[PDB]
Amino acid sequence: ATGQDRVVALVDMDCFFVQVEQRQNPHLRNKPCAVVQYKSWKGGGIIAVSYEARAFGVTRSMWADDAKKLCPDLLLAQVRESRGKANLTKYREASVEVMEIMSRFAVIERASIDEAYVDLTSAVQERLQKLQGQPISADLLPSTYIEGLPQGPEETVQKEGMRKQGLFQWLDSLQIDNLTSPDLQLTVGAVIVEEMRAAIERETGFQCSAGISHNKVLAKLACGLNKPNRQTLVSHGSVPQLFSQMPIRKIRSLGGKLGASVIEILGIEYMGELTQFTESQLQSHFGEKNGSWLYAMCRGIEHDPVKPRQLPKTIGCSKNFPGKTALATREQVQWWLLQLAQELEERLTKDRNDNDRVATQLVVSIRVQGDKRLSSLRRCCALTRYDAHKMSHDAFTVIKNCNTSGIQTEWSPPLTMLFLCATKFSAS
DNA sequence: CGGCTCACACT
DNA sequence: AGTGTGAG
Ligand SMILES: Nc1ccn([C@H]2C[C@H](O)[C@@H](COP(=O)(O)NP(=O)(O)OP(=O)(O)O)O2)c(=O)n1
Ligand SMILES: [Mg+2]
Ligand SMILES: [Mg+2]
Repeated sequence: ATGQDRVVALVDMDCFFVQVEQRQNPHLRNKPCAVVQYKSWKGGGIIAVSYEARAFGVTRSMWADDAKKLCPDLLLAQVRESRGKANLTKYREASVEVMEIMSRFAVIERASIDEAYVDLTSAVQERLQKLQGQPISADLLPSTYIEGLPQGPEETVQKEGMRKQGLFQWLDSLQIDNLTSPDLQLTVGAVIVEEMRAAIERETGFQCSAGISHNKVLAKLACGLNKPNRQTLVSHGSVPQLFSQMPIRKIRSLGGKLGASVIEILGIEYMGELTQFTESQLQSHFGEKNGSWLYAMCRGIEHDPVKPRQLPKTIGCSKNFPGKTALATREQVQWWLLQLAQELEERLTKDRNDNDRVATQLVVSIRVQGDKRLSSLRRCCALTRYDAHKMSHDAFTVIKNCNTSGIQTEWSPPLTMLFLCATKFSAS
């Protein structure tokens, strides 16, 4: 079991929110640009950054005023604001454009607003059959990188030169006659991804990057290797060298506490080092599921299927009221619950029309001042009507007990966060 | 005051 | 049903 059974691709839009703004606002194109929200506080928080802007060191989770210091000419596009909160509708709609195009080629799993996993196994089989021993031209893979290539013995000075040489080595090595071979399958998968990315760009004007491999983790990792506007094929064989110097945190789901735990407990830095441990050893340290996943993953093997899901399982609205802005009155809490409910209602109504389904559960989450937990309390009630007033009213009923204060016209402790989430969808 | 938004494991 | 982790 070499985990070479599937052909999986992860496609991620390059600086997605920026591209959406750049398409709509042509003046932003091919310039250091960022997308920000909530301009009032420090010029707004940057949530997307063009590659021209990244050259100046501008990053996500950076204040616009600070970004300006690094990049004086940085152009900014503001996230739409509705009812006192950021509205992401344009980006969701832009996302739908991309997802629908991708869906034409194969079943997709919407991993995020700007990326999706594709299981191309079946599509590859069909493509392999359509061409009988047809040699795969380099022209079919104009933006493809083969990780780990070129290897061995002035063209390579340029990145395009390196890409070509690597591709040539790979293609020269490829034997068409073996329809079964995983490398061949990955290659054909890459050809389809080229087509998928060309279609996306032609039809949306959005550029994207892609990773092609035998699983989701490798595909996602591969995608990031040659961003932007490029796709990378990571073969099973490329894994040992790739993982040998690959920081553990870089593997998906290893970015947080578990990753640090793996590093600290095992005293290792790289993904490859995990191979020297028995599955039982890994299981003992990190649990049954994690241990087995780690044992297989460090060998480039993962079995997490590409879920056939294009739609979010939940629709959520929330707002932060940090520090001084915390809501300390009942009226204040009710008004904000209403604003969140109103946006939620609009999105829910659209969802029902577009997707033939209804949310049956309303989830309410709040944060009181002095908690470092993202959520202080979680509570749920039935969502029976797509009405903002009822939903906000119900949400308030569910969380009204949290209010310590006797006066009751005041709210204590003050709420630093309000969250409304529609869940438990059903067909209709 | 890196904000808003999802998915999912564990209990 | 609720809490926490991880991600984008
Ligand atoms: N913390 C984050 C991460 C992403 N996003 C949004 C903005 C991003 O443009 C979009 C996609 O996330 P992302 O793929 O990780 N980064 P982005 O697409 O902007 O650039 P790339 O590095 O992928 O090329 O989700 C966000 O709002 N908050
Ligand atoms: Mg992206
Ligand atoms: Mg992404």
